[PDB]
Amino acid sequence: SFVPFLEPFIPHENTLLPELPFVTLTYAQSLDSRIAAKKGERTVISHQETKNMTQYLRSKHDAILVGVKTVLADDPGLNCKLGTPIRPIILDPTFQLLSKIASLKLIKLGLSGEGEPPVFITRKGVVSPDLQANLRSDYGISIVEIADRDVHRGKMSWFAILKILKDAEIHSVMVEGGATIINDLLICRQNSVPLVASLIITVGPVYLGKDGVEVTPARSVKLGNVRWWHGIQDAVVAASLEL
Amino acid sequence: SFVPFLEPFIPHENTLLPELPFVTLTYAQSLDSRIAAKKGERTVISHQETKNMTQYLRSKHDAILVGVKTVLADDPGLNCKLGTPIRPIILDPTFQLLSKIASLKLIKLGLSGEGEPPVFITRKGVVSPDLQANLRSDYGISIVEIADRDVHRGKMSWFAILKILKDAEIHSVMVEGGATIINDLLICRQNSVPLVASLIITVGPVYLGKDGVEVTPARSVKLGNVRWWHGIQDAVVAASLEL
Repeated sequence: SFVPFLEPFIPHENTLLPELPFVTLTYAQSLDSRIAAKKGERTVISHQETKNMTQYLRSKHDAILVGVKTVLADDPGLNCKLGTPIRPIILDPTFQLLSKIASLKLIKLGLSGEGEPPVFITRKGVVSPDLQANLRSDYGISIVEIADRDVHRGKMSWFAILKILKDAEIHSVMVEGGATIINDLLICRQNSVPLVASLIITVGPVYLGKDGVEVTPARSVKLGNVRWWHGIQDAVVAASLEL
Repeated sequence: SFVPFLEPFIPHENTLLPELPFVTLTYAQSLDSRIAAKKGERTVISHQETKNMTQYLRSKHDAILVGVKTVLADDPGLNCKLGTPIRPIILDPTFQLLSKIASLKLIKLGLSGEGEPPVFITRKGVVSPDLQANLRSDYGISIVEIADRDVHRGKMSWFAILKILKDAEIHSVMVEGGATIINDLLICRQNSVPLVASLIITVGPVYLGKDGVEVTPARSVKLGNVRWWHGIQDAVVAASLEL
Protein backbone atom coordinates (compact mmCIF):
# COMPACT_ATOMS: atom_id res chain seq x y z
CA SER A 1 0.00 0.00 0.00
CA PHE A 2 1.06 3.57 -0.56
CA VAL A 3 -0.53 4.45 2.81
CA PRO A 4 2.44 3.76 5.15
CA PHE A 5 4.72 5.02 2.37
CA LEU A 6 3.06 8.46 2.39
CA GLU A 7 2.70 8.72 6.19
CA PRO A 8 5.62 11.13 6.90
CA PHE A 9 4.59 13.25 3.90
CA ILE A 10 0.87 13.91 4.43
CA PRO A 11 0.14 17.26 6.13
CA HIS A 12 1.57 17.68 9.62
CA GLU A 13 2.39 20.63 11.85
CA ASN A 14 6.22 20.41 11.60
CA THR A 15 6.18 23.53 9.45
CA LEU A 16 8.91 26.17 9.09
CA LEU A 17 6.50 28.74 7.57
CA PRO A 18 3.48 28.93 9.90
CA GLU A 19 1.93 31.80 7.90
CA LEU A 20 1.44 29.30 5.04
CA PRO A 21 -0.65 26.13 4.65
CA PHE A 22 1.10 22.79 4.33
CA VAL A 23 1.92 22.68 0.61
CA THR A 24 2.14 19.41 -1.32
CA LEU A 25 3.42 19.65 -4.92
CA THR A 26 2.39 16.66 -6.98
CA TYR A 27 2.21 15.58 -10.59
CA ALA A 28 2.45 12.60 -12.92
CA GLN A 29 5.31 12.53 -15.38
CA SER A 30 6.63 10.45 -18.21
CA LEU A 31 10.16 9.06 -17.98
CA ASP A 32 11.27 11.98 -20.14
CA SER A 33 9.66 14.41 -17.67
CA ARG A 34 6.62 15.41 -19.68
CA ILE A 35 3.26 15.95 -17.97
CA ALA A 36 1.13 15.90 -21.15
CA ALA A 37 1.45 14.35 -24.60
CA LYS A 38 1.98 16.51 -27.69
CA LYS A 39 -0.93 18.36 -29.38
CA GLY A 40 -3.60 15.90 -30.50
CA GLU A 41 -2.03 12.89 -28.80
CA ARG A 42 -3.85 11.30 -25.88
CA THR A 43 -2.03 11.72 -22.55
CA VAL A 44 -1.75 8.45 -20.58
CA ILE A 45 0.89 8.61 -17.83
CA SER A 46 -0.60 7.63 -14.47
CA HIS A 47 -2.23 4.25 -14.00
CA GLN A 48 -5.04 3.38 -11.64
CA GLU A 49 -2.79 2.71 -8.68
CA THR A 50 -1.49 6.26 -8.64
CA LYS A 51 -4.88 7.72 -9.46
CA ASN A 52 -5.91 5.96 -6.24
CA MET A 53 -2.88 7.41 -4.46
CA THR A 54 -3.85 10.89 -5.67
CA GLN A 55 -7.39 10.47 -4.33
CA TYR A 56 -5.94 9.31 -1.00
CA LEU A 57 -3.70 12.36 -0.87
CA ARG A 58 -6.64 14.71 -1.60
CA SER A 59 -8.49 13.11 1.33
CA LYS A 60 -5.79 14.59 3.60
CA HIS A 61 -5.82 18.14 2.14
CA ASP A 62 -8.20 21.06 2.72
CA ALA A 63 -7.80 22.33 -0.85
CA ILE A 64 -6.41 21.46 -4.26
CA LEU A 65 -4.90 24.11 -6.55
CA VAL A 66 -4.46 24.04 -10.34
CA GLY A 67 -3.99 26.59 -13.11
CA VAL A 68 -5.99 27.38 -16.21
CA LYS A 69 -4.07 25.12 -18.56
CA THR A 70 -4.82 22.08 -16.41
CA VAL A 71 -8.53 22.92 -16.30
CA LEU A 72 -8.67 23.43 -20.07
CA ALA A 73 -6.69 20.25 -20.81
CA ASP A 74 -8.38 17.89 -18.33
CA ASP A 75 -11.80 19.33 -17.33
CA PRO A 76 -10.98 17.81 -13.93
CA GLY A 77 -13.47 17.25 -11.15
CA LEU A 78 -11.05 18.41 -8.41
CA ASN A 79 -13.08 16.60 -5.74
CA CYS A 80 -12.06 13.63 -3.60
CA LYS A 81 -13.53 10.23 -4.48
CA LEU A 82 -13.16 9.11 -0.84
CA GLY A 83 -16.04 11.50 -0.07
CA THR A 84 -14.22 14.05 2.08
CA PRO A 85 -14.70 17.70 1.03
CA ILE A 86 -11.85 19.45 -0.75
CA ARG A 87 -11.95 23.07 -1.90
CA PRO A 88 -10.86 23.65 -5.54
CA ILE A 89 -8.63 26.72 -5.99
CA ILE A 90 -8.07 27.83 -9.59
CA LEU A 91 -5.23 30.21 -10.37
CA ASP A 92 -6.61 32.36 -13.20
CA PRO A 93 -5.10 35.89 -13.33
CA THR A 94 -7.50 37.31 -15.96
CA PHE A 95 -10.38 34.93 -15.09
CA GLN A 96 -10.20 33.45 -18.60
CA LEU A 97 -12.31 30.55 -17.42
CA LEU A 98 -15.42 32.72 -17.06
CA SER A 99 -16.15 31.83 -20.70
CA LYS A 100 -16.08 28.09 -19.85
CA ILE A 101 -18.11 28.25 -16.60
CA ALA A 102 -21.20 26.82 -18.29
CA SER A 103 -19.22 23.72 -19.36
CA LEU A 104 -16.71 22.96 -16.59
CA LYS A 105 -17.11 19.76 -14.58
CA LEU A 106 -15.83 21.42 -11.40
CA ILE A 107 -18.68 23.95 -11.66
CA LYS A 108 -21.22 21.13 -12.17
CA LEU A 109 -19.96 19.28 -9.11
CA GLY A 110 -20.09 22.47 -7.08
CA LEU A 111 -23.73 22.99 -8.02
CA SER A 112 -24.75 19.38 -7.39
CA GLY A 113 -22.99 19.18 -4.02
CA GLU A 114 -20.64 16.37 -5.09
CA GLY A 115 -17.89 19.00 -4.78
CA GLU A 116 -17.17 22.30 -3.11
CA PRO A 117 -17.76 25.54 -5.05
CA PRO A 118 -14.47 26.69 -6.56
CA VAL A 119 -12.29 29.68 -5.76
CA PHE A 120 -10.77 31.66 -8.61
CA ILE A 121 -7.62 33.64 -7.79
CA THR A 122 -7.42 36.66 -10.11
CA ARG A 123 -5.70 40.01 -10.38
CA LYS A 124 -7.38 42.89 -8.61
CA GLY A 125 -10.21 44.52 -10.55
CA VAL A 126 -10.79 41.67 -13.02
CA VAL A 127 -14.30 40.69 -11.88
CA SER A 128 -16.47 43.69 -11.13
CA PRO A 129 -18.39 43.65 -7.83
CA ASP A 130 -21.81 42.99 -9.36
CA LEU A 131 -20.43 40.08 -11.37
CA GLN A 132 -18.80 38.64 -8.25
CA ALA A 133 -22.15 38.84 -6.48
CA ASN A 134 -24.03 37.21 -9.37
CA LEU A 135 -21.43 34.46 -9.88
CA ARG A 136 -21.61 33.69 -6.17
CA SER A 137 -25.41 33.44 -6.25
CA ASP A 138 -25.64 31.46 -9.51
CA TYR A 139 -22.57 29.21 -9.21
CA GLY A 140 -21.32 29.48 -5.64
CA ILE A 141 -18.01 30.86 -6.99
CA SER A 142 -15.64 32.93 -4.90
CA ILE A 143 -13.16 35.39 -6.39
CA VAL A 144 -9.96 36.04 -4.44
CA GLU A 145 -7.97 39.03 -5.67
CA ILE A 146 -4.20 39.55 -5.53
CA ALA A 147 -3.26 43.23 -5.23
CA ASP A 148 -0.64 44.68 -7.59
CA ARG A 149 1.71 44.95 -4.60
CA ASP A 150 1.74 41.13 -4.62
CA VAL A 151 2.50 40.87 -8.36
CA HIS A 152 6.20 40.81 -9.25
CA ARG A 153 7.61 40.65 -12.79
CA GLY A 154 4.06 39.84 -13.85
CA LYS A 155 3.75 36.83 -11.51
CA MET A 156 1.38 36.56 -8.57
CA SER A 157 3.33 35.95 -5.38
CA TRP A 158 3.06 32.37 -4.14
CA PHE A 159 3.74 33.64 -0.64
CA ALA A 160 0.83 36.09 -0.90
CA ILE A 161 -1.48 33.45 -2.44
CA LEU A 162 -0.66 30.88 0.22
CA LYS A 163 -1.18 33.47 2.98
CA ILE A 164 -4.71 34.20 1.81
CA LEU A 165 -5.56 30.50 1.76
CA LYS A 166 -4.21 30.06 5.28
CA ASP A 167 -6.11 33.18 6.41
CA ALA A 168 -9.29 31.56 5.03
CA GLU A 169 -8.54 28.45 7.15
CA ILE A 170 -7.06 26.34 4.36
CA HIS A 171 -4.30 24.64 6.37
CA SER A 172 -3.13 22.23 3.64
CA VAL A 173 -3.17 22.57 -0.15
CA MET A 174 -2.25 19.99 -2.79
CA VAL A 175 -0.86 21.76 -5.83
CA GLU A 176 -1.51 19.39 -8.74
CA GLY A 177 0.09 21.25 -11.52
CA GLY A 178 0.63 23.07 -14.64
CA ALA A 179 4.22 22.95 -15.87
CA THR A 180 4.73 26.65 -15.09
CA ILE A 181 3.40 26.26 -11.54
CA ILE A 182 5.59 23.18 -11.00
CA ASN A 183 8.76 24.84 -12.35
CA ASP A 184 8.14 28.02 -10.29
CA LEU A 185 7.34 26.19 -7.05
CA LEU A 186 10.33 23.82 -7.36
CA ILE A 187 12.65 26.83 -6.97
CA CYS A 188 10.44 29.20 -4.94
CA ARG A 189 12.14 29.91 -1.63
CA GLN A 190 11.30 32.29 1.19
CA ASN A 191 14.65 33.16 2.77
CA SER A 192 16.23 29.80 1.82
CA VAL A 193 13.11 27.86 2.95
CA PRO A 194 11.03 26.02 0.32
CA LEU A 195 7.35 26.87 0.19
CA VAL A 196 6.76 23.23 -0.80
CA ALA A 197 6.59 20.89 2.20
CA SER A 198 6.14 17.57 0.36
CA LEU A 199 7.01 16.62 -3.22
CA ILE A 200 5.13 13.54 -4.49
CA ILE A 201 5.79 12.52 -8.08
CA THR A 202 4.30 9.70 -10.14
CA VAL A 203 6.58 8.38 -12.87
CA GLY A 204 4.75 6.64 -15.68
CA PRO A 205 6.71 4.13 -17.75
CA VAL A 206 6.30 5.88 -21.08
CA TYR A 207 8.05 8.50 -23.23
CA LEU A 208 6.01 11.43 -24.54
CA GLY A 209 8.81 12.90 -26.70
CA LYS A 210 10.15 16.36 -27.40
CA ASP A 211 6.76 17.92 -28.32
CA GLY A 212 5.12 17.00 -25.01
CA VAL A 213 4.75 19.46 -22.14
CA GLU A 214 8.09 19.51 -20.36
CA VAL A 215 8.80 19.92 -16.67
CA THR A 216 12.31 21.01 -15.70
CA PRO A 217 13.22 23.77 -13.21
CA ALA A 218 15.37 26.76 -14.12
CA ARG A 219 18.23 25.36 -12.00
CA SER A 220 19.18 22.11 -10.34
CA VAL A 221 17.19 21.21 -7.22
CA LYS A 222 18.19 18.76 -4.53
CA LEU A 223 15.80 16.57 -2.59
CA GLY A 224 15.89 15.19 0.94
CA ASN A 225 14.10 12.49 2.94
CA VAL A 226 13.63 10.58 -0.32
CA ARG A 227 11.44 7.49 -0.34
CA TRP A 228 10.31 5.40 -3.29
CA TRP A 229 7.23 3.28 -3.93
CA HIS A 230 6.14 1.30 -6.97
CA GLY A 231 3.08 -0.72 -7.99
CA ILE A 232 2.19 -2.80 -11.06
CA GLN A 233 2.98 -0.04 -13.56
CA ASP A 234 4.00 3.25 -11.91
CA ALA A 235 6.67 4.47 -9.52
CA VAL A 236 6.33 7.24 -6.94
CA VAL A 237 9.02 9.33 -5.24
CA ALA A 238 8.17 11.30 -2.13
CA ALA A 239 10.62 13.85 -0.79
CA SER A 240 11.20 17.26 0.74
CA LEU A 241 13.08 20.12 -0.90
CA GLU A 242 16.57 20.73 0.48
CA LEU A 243 17.45 23.86 2.44
CA SER B 1 18.31 -7.36 -4.52
CA PHE B 2 18.18 -6.19 -8.08
CA VAL B 3 19.40 -9.63 -9.30
CA PRO B 4 16.02 -11.46 -9.24
CA PHE B 5 14.45 -8.29 -10.62
CA LEU B 6 16.83 -8.24 -13.64
CA GLU B 7 16.78 -12.02 -14.26
CA PRO B 8 14.29 -11.88 -17.21
CA PHE B 9 16.05 -8.84 -18.72
CA ILE B 10 19.69 -9.97 -18.83
CA PRO B 11 20.78 -11.29 -22.27
CA HIS B 12 18.92 -14.39 -23.46
CA GLU B 13 18.10 -15.89 -26.84
CA ASN B 14 14.43 -14.86 -27.01
CA THR B 15 15.35 -12.50 -29.82
CA LEU B 16 13.26 -11.52 -32.85
CA LEU B 17 16.36 -10.29 -34.73
CA PRO B 18 18.88 -13.15 -34.68
CA GLU B 19 21.20 -11.21 -37.00
CA LEU B 20 21.82 -8.91 -34.00
CA PRO B 21 23.32 -9.16 -30.53
CA PHE B 22 21.04 -8.82 -27.57
CA VAL B 23 20.95 -5.05 -27.03
CA THR B 24 20.45 -3.44 -23.64
CA LEU B 25 19.93 0.34 -23.59
CA THR B 26 20.57 1.63 -20.08
CA TYR B 27 21.25 5.01 -18.45
CA ALA B 28 20.74 7.01 -15.27
CA GLN B 29 18.49 10.07 -15.32
CA SER B 30 17.42 12.80 -12.98
CA LEU B 31 13.66 13.25 -12.47
CA ASP B 32 13.65 15.89 -15.21
CA SER B 33 15.24 13.43 -17.70
CA ARG B 34 18.79 14.80 -17.74
CA ILE B 35 21.80 12.46 -17.86
CA ALA B 36 24.42 15.09 -17.00
CA ALA B 37 24.34 18.32 -15.02
CA LYS B 38 24.85 21.69 -16.70
CA LYS B 39 28.32 22.49 -18.05
CA GLY B 40 30.21 23.46 -14.95
CA GLU B 41 28.12 21.46 -12.44
CA ARG B 42 28.92 18.12 -10.81
CA THR B 43 26.62 15.29 -12.01
CA VAL B 44 25.27 13.14 -9.12
CA ILE B 45 22.31 10.96 -10.16
CA SER B 46 22.93 7.27 -9.52
CA HIS B 47 23.76 6.18 -5.99
CA GLN B 48 25.92 3.21 -5.02
CA GLU B 49 23.12 0.63 -5.32
CA THR B 50 22.46 1.40 -9.00
CA LYS B 51 26.17 1.91 -9.70
CA ASN B 52 26.38 -1.69 -8.51
CA MET B 53 23.45 -2.70 -10.72
CA THR B 54 25.21 -1.30 -13.78
CA GLN B 55 28.38 -3.26 -13.02
CA TYR B 56 26.28 -6.40 -12.55
CA LEU B 57 24.63 -5.75 -15.93
CA ARG B 58 28.05 -5.26 -17.55
CA SER B 59 29.08 -8.71 -16.24
CA LYS B 60 26.24 -10.23 -18.30
CA HIS B 61 27.18 -8.56 -21.63
CA ASP B 62 29.96 -9.27 -24.16
CA ALA B 63 30.49 -5.59 -25.04
CA ILE B 64 29.74 -2.09 -23.82
CA LEU B 65 29.09 0.75 -26.27
CA VAL B 66 29.26 4.53 -25.83
CA GLY B 67 29.72 7.49 -28.15
CA VAL B 68 32.50 10.07 -28.40
CA LYS B 69 30.62 12.66 -26.34
CA THR B 70 30.49 10.24 -23.43
CA VAL B 71 34.21 9.47 -23.69
CA LEU B 72 35.13 13.16 -23.88
CA ALA B 73 32.90 14.05 -20.92
CA ASP B 74 33.52 11.14 -18.56
CA ASP B 75 36.84 9.53 -19.59
CA PRO B 76 35.15 6.25 -18.60
CA GLY B 77 37.02 3.03 -18.00
CA LEU B 78 34.29 0.86 -19.61
CA ASN B 79 35.43 -2.33 -17.87
CA CYS B 80 33.48 -4.56 -15.45
CA LYS B 81 34.34 -4.38 -11.75
CA LEU B 82 33.18 -7.99 -11.21
CA GLY B 83 36.26 -8.92 -13.25
CA THR B 84 34.55 -10.35 -16.28
CA PRO B 85 36.05 -9.31 -19.64
CA ILE B 86 33.86 -6.85 -21.55
CA ARG B 87 34.78 -5.33 -24.94
CA PRO B 88 34.59 -1.49 -25.06
CA ILE B 89 32.97 -0.19 -28.25
CA ILE B 90 33.30 3.51 -29.07
CA LEU B 91 31.05 4.99 -31.73
CA ASP B 92 33.34 7.68 -33.24
CA PRO B 93 32.21 8.21 -36.86
CA THR B 94 34.95 10.71 -37.78
CA PHE B 95 37.47 9.42 -35.17
CA GLN B 96 37.51 12.67 -33.16
CA LEU B 97 39.35 10.79 -30.39
CA LEU B 98 42.44 10.41 -32.62
CA SER B 99 44.53 13.07 -30.86
CA LYS B 100 43.55 11.84 -27.35
CA ILE B 101 44.18 8.09 -27.68
CA ALA B 102 47.22 7.85 -25.39
CA SER B 103 45.32 9.83 -22.74
CA LEU B 104 42.13 7.81 -22.50
CA LYS B 105 41.49 5.72 -19.43
CA LEU B 106 39.91 2.99 -21.57
CA ILE B 107 43.18 2.78 -23.55
CA LYS B 108 45.21 2.65 -20.31
CA LEU B 109 43.10 -0.28 -19.11
CA GLY B 110 43.49 -2.04 -22.44
CA LEU B 111 47.28 -1.80 -22.07
CA SER B 112 47.40 -2.70 -18.37
CA GLY B 113 45.14 -5.73 -18.76
CA GLU B 114 42.41 -4.41 -16.48
CA GLY B 115 40.32 -3.93 -19.63
CA GLU B 116 39.99 -5.30 -23.08
CA PRO B 117 41.42 -3.52 -26.13
CA PRO B 118 38.74 -1.18 -27.48
CA VAL B 119 36.92 -1.13 -30.78
CA PHE B 120 36.27 2.21 -32.47
CA ILE B 121 33.45 2.35 -35.02
CA THR B 122 34.13 4.92 -37.74
CA ARG B 123 33.09 5.70 -41.26
CA LYS B 124 35.03 3.63 -43.77
CA GLY B 125 38.39 5.13 -44.69
CA VAL B 126 38.49 7.63 -41.81
CA VAL B 127 41.53 5.92 -40.25
CA SER B 128 44.30 5.33 -42.77
CA PRO B 129 45.70 1.79 -43.14
CA ASP B 130 48.99 3.08 -41.70
CA LEU B 131 47.32 4.51 -38.63
CA GLN B 132 45.17 1.39 -38.15
CA ALA B 133 48.23 -0.85 -38.22
CA ASN B 134 50.08 1.27 -35.67
CA LEU B 135 47.03 1.63 -33.41
CA ARG B 136 46.61 -2.16 -33.40
CA SER B 137 50.30 -2.76 -32.65
CA ASP B 138 50.72 0.00 -30.05
CA TYR B 139 47.31 -0.01 -28.31
CA GLY B 140 45.51 -3.22 -29.32
CA ILE B 141 42.85 -1.08 -31.05
CA SER B 142 40.61 -2.35 -33.81
CA ILE B 143 38.69 -0.02 -36.13
CA VAL B 144 35.31 -1.35 -37.27
CA GLU B 145 34.24 0.48 -40.41
CA ILE B 146 30.69 1.26 -41.58
CA ALA B 147 30.33 1.19 -45.37
CA ASP B 148 28.84 4.06 -47.35
CA ARG B 149 25.93 1.78 -48.34
CA ASP B 150 25.01 1.65 -44.61
CA VAL B 151 25.04 5.42 -43.99
CA HIS B 152 21.57 6.91 -44.55
CA ARG B 153 20.41 10.49 -43.90
CA GLY B 154 24.04 11.06 -42.91
CA LYS B 155 23.61 8.70 -39.94
CA MET B 156 25.13 5.25 -39.61
CA SER B 157 22.60 2.44 -39.61
CA TRP B 158 22.24 0.94 -36.12
CA PHE B 159 21.21 -2.34 -37.74
CA ALA B 160 24.43 -2.36 -39.76
CA ILE B 161 26.55 -1.51 -36.71
CA LEU B 162 24.92 -4.21 -34.60
CA LYS B 163 25.17 -6.77 -37.43
CA ILE B 164 28.94 -6.28 -37.69
CA LEU B 165 29.21 -6.77 -33.94
CA LYS B 166 27.23 -10.00 -34.02
CA ASP B 167 29.40 -11.07 -36.96
CA ALA B 168 32.44 -10.45 -34.72
CA GLU B 169 30.86 -12.84 -32.16
CA ILE B 170 29.66 -10.11 -29.81
CA HIS B 171 26.36 -11.66 -28.77
CA SER B 172 25.25 -9.00 -26.28
CA VAL B 173 26.00 -5.30 -26.08
CA MET B 174 25.16 -2.82 -23.34
CA VAL B 175 24.63 0.66 -24.76
CA GLU B 176 25.19 3.11 -21.91
CA GLY B 177 24.61 6.25 -23.76
CA GLY B 178 25.11 9.67 -25.01
CA ALA B 179 21.79 11.47 -25.22
CA THR B 180 21.82 11.29 -29.03
CA ILE B 181 22.50 7.54 -29.02
CA ILE B 182 19.76 6.98 -26.43
CA ASN B 183 17.27 9.15 -28.32
CA ASP B 184 18.00 7.39 -31.63
CA LEU B 185 17.81 3.85 -30.27
CA LEU B 186 14.56 4.61 -28.43
CA ILE B 187 12.86 5.03 -31.83
CA CYS B 188 15.05 2.86 -34.09
CA ARG B 189 12.96 0.05 -35.61
CA GLN B 190 13.66 -2.62 -38.20
CA ASN B 191 10.32 -3.47 -39.83
CA SER B 192 8.48 -2.42 -36.63
CA VAL B 193 10.87 -4.43 -34.42
CA PRO B 194 12.95 -2.50 -31.85
CA LEU B 195 16.68 -3.17 -32.01
CA VAL B 196 16.84 -2.66 -28.23
CA ALA B 197 15.96 -5.82 -26.31
CA SER B 198 16.09 -4.47 -22.72
CA LEU B 199 15.60 -0.90 -21.53
CA ILE B 200 16.91 -0.38 -17.98
CA ILE B 201 16.76 3.12 -16.48
CA THR B 202 17.98 4.34 -13.10
CA VAL B 203 15.97 7.33 -11.81
CA GLY B 204 17.84 9.47 -9.33
CA PRO B 205 15.78 11.69 -6.98
CA VAL B 206 17.22 15.01 -8.15
CA TYR B 207 16.56 17.77 -10.67
CA LEU B 208 19.35 18.97 -12.94
CA GLY B 209 17.36 21.75 -14.60
CA LYS B 210 16.96 23.09 -18.11
CA ASP B 211 20.67 23.43 -18.91
CA GLY B 212 21.52 19.78 -18.20
CA VAL B 213 21.86 17.14 -20.89
CA GLU B 214 18.33 16.11 -21.82
CA VAL B 215 17.04 12.75 -23.04
CA THR B 216 13.70 12.79 -24.90
CA PRO B 217 12.89 10.86 -28.11
CA ALA B 218 11.56 12.55 -31.23
CA ARG B 219 8.14 10.92 -30.74
CA SER B 220 6.34 9.05 -27.98
CA VAL B 221 7.60 5.54 -27.19
CA LYS B 222 5.59 2.79 -25.50
CA LEU B 223 7.08 0.14 -23.26
CA GLY B 224 6.05 -3.43 -22.46
CA ASN B 225 7.02 -5.93 -19.74
CA VAL B 226 7.43 -3.01 -17.32
CA ARG B 227 8.98 -4.04 -13.99
CA TRP B 228 9.97 -1.54 -11.27
CA TRP B 229 12.60 -1.82 -8.56
CA HIS B 230 13.78 0.59 -5.91
CA GLY B 231 16.44 0.55 -3.26
CA ILE B 232 17.02 3.00 -0.44
CA GLN B 233 17.75 5.91 -2.72
CA ASP B 234 17.12 5.19 -6.43
CA ALA B 235 14.44 3.54 -8.52
CA VAL B 236 15.02 1.41 -11.62
CA VAL B 237 12.57 0.58 -14.40
CA ALA B 238 13.21 -2.38 -16.70
CA ALA B 239 11.16 -2.84 -19.84
CA SER B 240 11.05 -3.80 -23.47
CA LEU B 241 10.09 -1.46 -26.29
CA GLU B 242 6.60 -2.06 -27.67
CA LEU B 243 6.27 -3.47 -31.19
